[PDB]
Amino acid sequence: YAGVAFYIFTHQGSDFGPIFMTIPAF
Repeated sequence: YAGVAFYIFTHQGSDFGPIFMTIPAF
């Protein structure tokens, strides 16, 4: 949330979009 909010995740389910499931954790 906050910084790690809607902007990231490539706006999808926090996995398959933001390259891979590391970036969406940040």
